[PDB]
Amino acid sequence: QPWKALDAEQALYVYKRCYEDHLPSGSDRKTYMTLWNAWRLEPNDAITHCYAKCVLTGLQIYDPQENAFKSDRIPVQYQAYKTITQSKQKEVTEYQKALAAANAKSGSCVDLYNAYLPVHNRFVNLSRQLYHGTVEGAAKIYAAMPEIKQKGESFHAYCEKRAWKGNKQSEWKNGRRYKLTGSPELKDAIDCIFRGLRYMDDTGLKVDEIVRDFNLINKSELEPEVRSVLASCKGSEAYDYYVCLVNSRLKQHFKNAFDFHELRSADYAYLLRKVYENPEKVKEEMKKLNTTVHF
Ligand SMILES: CCCCC/C=C\C\C=C/C=C/C=C/C[C@@H](O)CCCC(=O)O
Repeated sequence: QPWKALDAEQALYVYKRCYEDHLPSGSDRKTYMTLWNAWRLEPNDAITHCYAKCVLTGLQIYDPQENAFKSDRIPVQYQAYKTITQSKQKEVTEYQKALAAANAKSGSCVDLYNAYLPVHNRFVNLSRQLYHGTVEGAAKIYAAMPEIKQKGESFHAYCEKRAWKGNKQSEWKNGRRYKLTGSPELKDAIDCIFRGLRYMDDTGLKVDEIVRDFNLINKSELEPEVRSVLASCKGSEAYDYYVCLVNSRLKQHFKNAFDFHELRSADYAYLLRKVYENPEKVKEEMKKLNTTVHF
């Protein structure tokens, strides 16, 4: 439309969300994480198969609507960061071509895993350069592109910095609160945050993502109320939904869910080993990072 390359934060989001959605719980967690951290598509079972599908989909190498590997996106991803990665054009073309040969078949987890596996085995190092899959390589991207939300920085803090960048004092100067002012700066900050938390994207509202945040604070029973509050909200801007949630019977639960996501948005590894404890613990953890917490 044309296709837009993914930055380091966008790639990190894909990796961490796929870990969250595919890592097993219990003793098996460490085993899979050790292999996947090393970029090994092992073991050869359904857990890894669907993890692979998740990452291919998130990096937009696989398109689920077309059920197709999108070979021509690889050179686009390369071109966007080539001065930083120093990846070789010859190898990029070879990677593109290997993807063009790949057969998605049904698009099932195993079909995509089987098709992608030899491509991965051949081009793993290049793929980690192109898609910001090394700590050192990603660091170069953040250093060259200060406009990307950094690791350790919450979306709320990143967005605050860009919403209040003039003479007017930030509404969150003493710490972020839930005061509803309807100011242009607050509306901007909230739009930036909703997009950063994947509550909204270019296709609009993601009701399921907001529900996920309530599930993550152990409030699964509130799902129908979360859906109802969003559904009855007049207006379709991020700020409108935020106002609807804050002014509803869900108020305190939303604050807890949104605050927990602030923490998680600063530390993309947070859930990958820790679970939700309580609001006071969240606040203490946020003090260690670049967040909008009260000190
Ligand atoms: C490039 C397409 C790969 C599709 C195959 C599916 C998964 C690849 C395997 C493992 C991925 C592990 C991702 C770990 C995240 C890590 O690489 C992020 C490093 C950057 C950072 O931590 O700052």
